[PDB]
Amino acid sequence: IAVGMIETRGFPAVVEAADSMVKAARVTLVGYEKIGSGRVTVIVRGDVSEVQASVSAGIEAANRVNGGEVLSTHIIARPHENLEYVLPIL
Amino acid sequence: IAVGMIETRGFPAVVEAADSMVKAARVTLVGYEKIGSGRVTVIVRGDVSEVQASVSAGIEAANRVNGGEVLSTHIIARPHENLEYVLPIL
Amino acid sequence: IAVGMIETRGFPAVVEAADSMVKAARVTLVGYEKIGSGRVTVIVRGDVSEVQASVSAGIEAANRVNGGEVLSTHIIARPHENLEYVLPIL
Amino acid sequence: IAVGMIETRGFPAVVEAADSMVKAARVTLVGYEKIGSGRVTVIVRGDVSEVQASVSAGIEAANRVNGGEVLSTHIIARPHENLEYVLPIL
Amino acid sequence: IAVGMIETRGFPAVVEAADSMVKAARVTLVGYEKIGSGRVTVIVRGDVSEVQASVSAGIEAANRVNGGEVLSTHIIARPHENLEYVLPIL
Amino acid sequence: IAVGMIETRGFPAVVEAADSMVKAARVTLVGYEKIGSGRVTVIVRGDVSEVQASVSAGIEAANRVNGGEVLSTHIIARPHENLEYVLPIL
Repeated sequence: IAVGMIETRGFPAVVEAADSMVKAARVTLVGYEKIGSGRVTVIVRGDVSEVQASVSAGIEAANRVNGGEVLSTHIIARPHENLEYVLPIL
Repeated sequence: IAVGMIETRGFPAVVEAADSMVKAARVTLVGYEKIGSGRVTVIVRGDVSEVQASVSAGIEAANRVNGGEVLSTHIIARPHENLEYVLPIL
Repeated sequence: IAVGMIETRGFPAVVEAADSMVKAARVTLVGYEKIGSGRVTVIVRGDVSEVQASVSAGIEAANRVNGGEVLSTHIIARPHENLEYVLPIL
Repeated sequence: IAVGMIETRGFPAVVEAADSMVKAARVTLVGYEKIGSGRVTVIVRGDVSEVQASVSAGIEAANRVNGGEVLSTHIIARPHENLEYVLPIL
Repeated sequence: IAVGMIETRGFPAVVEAADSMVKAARVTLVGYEKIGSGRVTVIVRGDVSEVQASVSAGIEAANRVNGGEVLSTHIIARPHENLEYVLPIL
Repeated sequence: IAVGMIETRGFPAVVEAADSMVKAARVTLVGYEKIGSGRVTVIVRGDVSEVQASVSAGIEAANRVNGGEVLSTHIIARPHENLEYVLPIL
């Protein structure tokens, strides 16, 4: 199933992105990843058109957070199931 | 229920924010998150108007801490319960 | 067996690299390593010519990720089995 | 009970602060927190006037450490007990 | 027994150093240490002249890795056994 | 008992400091602490005059490590036993 992710610098902005993503389309929040250097990603799963709508809303909400910084965003439509048991996206 | 969060650079300032937030309104401190790079967030839950009063007081106290730096602050009024079992806000 | 790895700055770009690598050749994703400072590597195993095709595709996909940054890439054709029980490449 | 904390950049300077704090007043060292980026805090508890005397001595000792850097210092006199079970200050 | 170590910035370059070290002399890879800030070290043990040959080959291979950076290298010929149970070199 | 500590930037240089300290006086290596940002400390215990001799030798050896950087050094002669059960110096 399709995967969407928004990476911010800072925790409060990632939470806003995570809230705005789930409220914007039929997606479920499945993942929260921390890789250091203040870089934090939230991950959603769903239909690709729904994930597109969630990520769109997630980005513009996280941008408006006080001291919020979006670092990177990305969507994959049909990720290989090999990723699912190696990377924390589910 | 509503969520409020203040992210500082440095530990002592996050503790002051956490103390000033709980003392400023009917909220309960539920979370302390560390994402690296000296970035640390404390999280409170309560009624949105109470969370607004706590966050307001939390910010101006943390700012007055010696070597204190507030990085980002944010309030969500009715976060989706999907966040609660993925992100450490409860 | 041959090992290929792509290191990015940021999580979403590493996931794209990991997806693009597995979809580009007969390789299996075996590893995801985090060393701090936003530096994250995904690792694939397979035949050397297949790993070359995967890494090639992995790099140009990760480069096109919004806010994606490839830091370092490398392929070893017949790594010593001593590495396999010390480093997380399998 | 009152809480005092000194955050340094570097480990040896935090240990000197921790030693100088306990030797300067009736306080007990209860906490050592690491938040990344070389930022490290030691925490003492006691009477507020005692904590003031400890923190005063802690700061000027840590400053004289070779390559020592104090980042932030702070004292709370009667922190809310809500903090005690969320933050590592006891 | 003698210890050799190469520290790189980045994971793929440390793996190349680790592979090139074991393939260059009678040494065994025993250690992989992560200290943050992208700084990563691989450690080999063996005869000092063998460790010298491995480290020599490890360095020039890691240097040729795409985006590879060697930060620090060092050899000790007869380290004290006190180190062995405190530091992860065995 | 007296405590001595040398903090370096990088792992190989901390190991050299740890080896040079134990070989320079009647001290025992007891601790290895990692606080992020490449900052790493080794800690020795012993008589204060012995710790002085070890730290002296530890510093000039770590300085001569290829890419070695000493960040901070410090000695306490009679640290309070309160530190021993809060900080990893024993």
